Amino acid sequence: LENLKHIITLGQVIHKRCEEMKYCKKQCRRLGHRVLGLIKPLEMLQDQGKRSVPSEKLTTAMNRFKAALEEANGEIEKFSNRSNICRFLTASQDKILFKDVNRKLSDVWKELSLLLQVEQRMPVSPISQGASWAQEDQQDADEDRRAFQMLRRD
Repeated sequence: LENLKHIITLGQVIHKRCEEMKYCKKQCRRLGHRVLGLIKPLEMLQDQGKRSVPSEKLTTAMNRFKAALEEANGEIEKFSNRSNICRFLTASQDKILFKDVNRKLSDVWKELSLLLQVEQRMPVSPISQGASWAQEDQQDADEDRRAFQMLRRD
């Protein structure tokens, strides 16, 4: 739970920072809104889930989680500077802003949720949050870089 408060809170920041992102908001907004969805179920477990023993594995997941977040938050933060975005799109740093995160951040929930199902016995679904972040991230990536180029920042 020690990490949960860091993940949930960060889930709000990653969401607040992305919500206020001056660039690539399309994907950014998703990262946070999607991230929030990952912290959402926890809110029912960690907050009102009646107890929650953070085993060595559980904490390790939430650890990877809280850390994985810093990636999204860091990616959204490092991208906050338009100078970085404009130079990342045309240059294509990684083809997608927080793709590596949706990729790492995702696996975390897979290990965090699957662990919780054991430690807390809480029923979970295949990332109900919608692990399609990557599919939309790239769709918005190739579209973003190609959008801001000459198309109005929709």
